[PDB]
Amino acid sequence: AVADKADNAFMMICTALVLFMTIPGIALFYGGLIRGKNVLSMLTQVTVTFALVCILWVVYGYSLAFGEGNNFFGNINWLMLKNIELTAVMGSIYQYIHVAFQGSFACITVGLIVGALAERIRFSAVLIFVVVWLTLSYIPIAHMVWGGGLLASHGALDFAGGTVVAINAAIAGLVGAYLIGKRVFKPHNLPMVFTGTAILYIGWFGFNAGSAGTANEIAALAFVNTVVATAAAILGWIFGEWALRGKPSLLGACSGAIAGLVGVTPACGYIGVGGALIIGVVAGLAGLWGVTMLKRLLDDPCDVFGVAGVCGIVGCIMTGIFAASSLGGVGFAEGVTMGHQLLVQLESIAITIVWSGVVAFIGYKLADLTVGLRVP
Amino acid sequence: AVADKADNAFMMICTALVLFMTIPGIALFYGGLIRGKNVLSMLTQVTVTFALVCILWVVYGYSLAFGEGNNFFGNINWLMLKNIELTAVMGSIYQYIHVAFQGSFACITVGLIVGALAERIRFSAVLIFVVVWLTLSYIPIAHMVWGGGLLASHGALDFAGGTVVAINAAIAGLVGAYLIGKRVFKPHNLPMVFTGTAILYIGWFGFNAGSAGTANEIAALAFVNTVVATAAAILGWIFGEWALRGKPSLLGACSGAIAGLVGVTPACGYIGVGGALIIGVVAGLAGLWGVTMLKRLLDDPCDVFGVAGVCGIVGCIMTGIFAASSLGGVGFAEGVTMGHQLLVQLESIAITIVWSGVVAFIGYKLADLTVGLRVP
Amino acid sequence: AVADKADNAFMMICTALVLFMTIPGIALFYGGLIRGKNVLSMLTQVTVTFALVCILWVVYGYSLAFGEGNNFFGNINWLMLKNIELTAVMGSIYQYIHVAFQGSFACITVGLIVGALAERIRFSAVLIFVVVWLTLSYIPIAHMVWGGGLLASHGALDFAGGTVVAINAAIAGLVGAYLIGKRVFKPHNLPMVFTGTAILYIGWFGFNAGSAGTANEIAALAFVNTVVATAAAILGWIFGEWALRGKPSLLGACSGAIAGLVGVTPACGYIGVGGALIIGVVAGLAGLWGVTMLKRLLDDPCDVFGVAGVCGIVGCIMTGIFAASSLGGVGFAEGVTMGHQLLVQLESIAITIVWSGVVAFIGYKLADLTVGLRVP
Repeated sequence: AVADKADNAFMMICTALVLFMTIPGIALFYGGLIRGKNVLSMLTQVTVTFALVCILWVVYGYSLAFGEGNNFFGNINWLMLKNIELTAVMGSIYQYIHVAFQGSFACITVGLIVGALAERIRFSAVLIFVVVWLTLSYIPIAHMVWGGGLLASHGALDFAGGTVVAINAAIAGLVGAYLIGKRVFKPHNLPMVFTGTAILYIGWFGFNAGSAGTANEIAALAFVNTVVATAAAILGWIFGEWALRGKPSLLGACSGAIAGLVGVTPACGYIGVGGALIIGVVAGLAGLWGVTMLKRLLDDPCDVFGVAGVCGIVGCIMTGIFAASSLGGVGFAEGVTMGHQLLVQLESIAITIVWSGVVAFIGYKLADLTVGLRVP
Repeated sequence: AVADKADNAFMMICTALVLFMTIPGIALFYGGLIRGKNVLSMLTQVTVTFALVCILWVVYGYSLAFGEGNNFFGNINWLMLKNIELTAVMGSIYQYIHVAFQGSFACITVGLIVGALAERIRFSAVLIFVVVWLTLSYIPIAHMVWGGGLLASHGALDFAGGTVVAINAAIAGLVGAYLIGKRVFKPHNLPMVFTGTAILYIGWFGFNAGSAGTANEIAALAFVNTVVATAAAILGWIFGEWALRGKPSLLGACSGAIAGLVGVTPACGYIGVGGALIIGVVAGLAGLWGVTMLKRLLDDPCDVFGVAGVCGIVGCIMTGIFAASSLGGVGFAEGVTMGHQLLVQLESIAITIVWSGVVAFIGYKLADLTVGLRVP
Repeated sequence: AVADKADNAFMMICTALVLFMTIPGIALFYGGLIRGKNVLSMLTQVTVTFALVCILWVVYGYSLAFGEGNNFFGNINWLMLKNIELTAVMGSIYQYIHVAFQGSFACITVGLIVGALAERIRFSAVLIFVVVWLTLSYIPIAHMVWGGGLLASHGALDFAGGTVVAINAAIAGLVGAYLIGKRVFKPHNLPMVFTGTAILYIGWFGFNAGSAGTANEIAALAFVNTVVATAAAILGWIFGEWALRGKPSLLGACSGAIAGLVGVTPACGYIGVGGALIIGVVAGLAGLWGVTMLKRLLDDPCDVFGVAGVCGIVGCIMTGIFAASSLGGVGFAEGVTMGHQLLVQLESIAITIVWSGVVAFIGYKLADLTVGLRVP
C-alpha cells in the first residue's frame, strides 16, 4: 500500500472544501435566516461546537468510527491517532488525510444542527448535546455505513452521506425543533443566505467528488453529477414555486440548490448523468413539498431539516434505482437485484432515522437534566 | 490515452474555482453595484440562469461546442453525454472533467451578462435570451476557438477566453444596455463589490491556470502571469485615477483588478512575466479610459461590459505581440510572423463582436416578441 | 530534478488559498473591526498594497529573498525572473510555482499590517512604508529563514512563518500603533469579522500544508495539526473568556482561531497531533492574556498584532520542544538536543523582533519625512 501524491493532493484540497462548508458556509446560511439579535450567538455556537467536534474526532471519534470493532462501533486503538504511523496508507492516500477528510463530514453534520437551534438552546446545553450525539449517533452511523459495520456489510449504497450526514442531522434537528423552538419572521439578510448557499455548493464538490478517495473517473462522475443534480433541483424547485406561488424567490432558488445537493449526495458516484438530472428534479420538487408541509406542522429556521430529511430519503431510495447499469449507473454488486437493493436502502434509512432520533432525544434530555435546555 | 490523476485532481479543483466565479463571485460583484431594491431579483436570475446553463450544457451544449462537426458547430453525438465512456480520456484527463471544466466557462460568461441586466429584464425573457444566446453564440464561438473550428484552424491564440468569454459577453451586454436599460445611482454596498471582485480573482486562477488542461509548466506560467497582470492593472488603473481624479477609489481598485484579469485571459499561457506586466498596465489604463467613455454615451452597471470588452480586445491584440519568443513568450507557431498573428487576432475579435452582437439582438428580439423584454 | 505534476497541482492550489487569505480574508477581518467611515479607504489600501507587493516580488523580491547570496540577502540574478527557465525545477515543482507560493506569503504579511493601520496613515505614506519594509525586512528575514541564510544555517525551525510572517508583521504593526494611532469603539460588523476569520482559516490550509512543498506525509501532518491546533485554541480562548468574563463572545471565538493558526504555523510540519493540541490550548490562552495586556497599554484594531506577536513567539518556542521524537514530533536534526534547539528558537525570535522593529521605524520615519505619515 503506497500513497499516490495526486490522490493525497486531491483529498487534502477536498477536505479544505468540506471544512469551508461549515466555516463559514452553514453559519452564513443560517445567519441570514434568523433574527438579527440572535446572529452573533449562533455564529459563536457554530464556531465553538465546530472546534469541539474537531477535538473529539482526533481524541476518539476517528478511532470509534473507523477502527475495526463490531457492526456498530470501532475501537479505542487509535486514541489521539496513536499507533497510526505517519506514512500509514489507507486506500491510496496517507491515513492522516483520511482522518481529516472524515472529520470534516462530522463537522458539517453538527453545523447543520447547531446553526438552526442555537437561537433556542443554552450555550452549555448545546455543548453537552454535541458530545452525546456525535459520540452515540454520528460515530456509530459512520461506522455502520462507511466503517465496515452493519449497513455496509449488507451492501448499502451511500456515496457521500445521505444517511450519515443529511438524514442523521435532519432527524436530530427535527427532534430538537419539536422539544424546544419558539411556536408562532421573514429572513432578514437574503444576500447572506445566498452567500452561504454558494459556499455550501462550492464546498460540496470536495464533499461529493472527494468521497471517491482518489482523483479517478468516479470522482469525475460524482463531480459532474453534482453540477447536474444541483441545477436540475434549482429548476424543479423554481418551477414549482412559479406554479404554486406565481413567481420564483431567492430563498426558493437557494433551497432548490440544497435540495439537489442533498438528493445527489448518496447517489453521486453510482449513477449516470441522466439519473442525476432525474434525481435533481425530483429532489427539488420533494424539497418544496417538504418545507411546505413541515411549515404546516411547525419560529426557527427548519428549512434545512425539511430539505435535508426529505431529500436525503429521496436520494437514498433513488440510489437503489439509478445505480442500475440499465439506467446508466455503475451497476449493483454481483447478484444484487434492484428489488433487493431498494430494500437495503429503505432499511438503512429506517435505522438511521430511529437511531439518530433516539440518541438526539437522550442528548437533549441529558442537557436539560444537567444545565437546562432552553436558553435562560 | 491514459488519464493522469494529478491532472484530474488539478482540473476538478480548477473547475470548482471557475464555478466559484459565478456562484457567488459575479452575483456579489453586481449585487453591490445595483439599487438595493433590485438585489434579490438579480440574485435569483443569476442562480436560475446558472442552473439553466448547467443543464443545456450537458443536454447538448458540450456536444455542439466540442464534438467534431464543421468550422462553426460540433454535432449531436454526445447528447446527455451519450457515447462518452466513463473512462474516456481527453488530453491527459477524463473527458467528464473536460465536460465540467468547459461548462463552467459557459456559466461565468452568462453570469457576466445576467447580473448587469437582471434589473431591467422580465424573468421569462432572460430565460429565453439565455437559451438563444448560449446556443447560437457561446456554443459556436467556443467551437470555433477551442473546438477545432474556424478561428483555431487559422491559428488564433486565446488561452482562456478573451474572445469566447470576455468580448462575447461584453457585446451581448452592450446590445442589451442599448435596447433596454434605464436612461439617466452611486453603488450601495462597496464592501460587497470588493468581496465579489476577490472571489472572481481567486476563482480566476482555476480559469487561467486550468486552461492548460494539466498541472505543467504552462499552468505555472499562466498562474504567475495572472498574479502579475492583475497587480499591474490595479496599479495602472489607480495611478490614472489619482492623476485624473486626485485620489484612488475602492471601485477603481476592483475595476483595475478585473481589467488585468480580463486583459491577461487570452495571453496568460503564451507570454512572459514581462509581457504580463506590460499587458496589465495597458489593460488597467484602457479599462479606465473605456468606462470613462462608455459612461459618456450611457442607470445600470455597465462597468463590467466596458472593462470586459475593451480589455478583452486589448488582451487579444497584445497576445499577438507578446507571444513572440523575442519578447519572452512561448513563441508563435512554425512559419508565423508577428504581423500574420496580429492579423489573425484582429479577425478573431471582429468575428466575435459581430457574431455575438447579431445573436444577442436576435435573442432580445425573440424574447420581446414572445413575452416582452422590459420588466413589467 | 524533474517536476512531479501532483506536487505542481497541490502547490498552485495552495498558492491560490494563500492569496485568498489576503484577498479578501484579512480585508474582511479588519473591515468588520474598524469604524464604518474608514472601511472603504482601508479596503483600497489593502488592495493597492497587495498589488504593489505582487509587482515588487517578481521585479526583485523573489531574487533577493531566494537567490543565493550571503547570510542576509540573495542576489539580483533573477530580476523579473530572468534566467529562470520555464521548466526549471525547485524541489519537486516548477520554480515558477515556488515564486508564486513564496510571493503569496509576502502578501499576507503586508496585509496584516496595512489592514489595521490604513485608518491612520496617508495613502502615499503606506506605499512608501511597504516598499521600505518589504525590501529591508520581509526579504532579508525570508532569506535568513527559508533562503539558506543566517537562521536556517543555524538550524532554526519555522515550518510556515512564525517568524517571517507572524512576528515580523506584529512588530512592524506595533511600532506603527505606537507612532501613530488614535489614543482613547466596539466592532461594527462582527458577521464580517467571522467571514474574514473563516476565509483566513480555510486559506491557512494552503499556507500550512503547502509549506511542505509536496503532497506528502508532512503536508498531511501539517494539515491535521492545523485542524487540531485551531480547534484547541478556540476552546482555550473561549474557556478563559467564560472564566474571566462569564460568557464567550464571537470576537473571542474568532481571535482564538487566529491564535491557534498562528501558534501552530512554525510547528505544524514538525510536531505530533498531541503537540498540536497542547500548542493550540496554550496559544489561545496566551492570545487572550496578550490582547488583554496590550489593551491595557494601548483606537485602532491591534487585536491581530497582539495575537500574531504573542502567539508567534509561543509557537516558535514550543516548536523547539514538541519537534522532539519523544513527544511525537518528527525529531530534531542529528546531534541537536532540545536545549540547543530552544536556544536557536529564541535567538531567531530575538533577531526577527529587532530587525523588523528597526526597519519598520525607518520605514515610518522615511514616509513621514517625505509625505507625512498621519492621514491629512
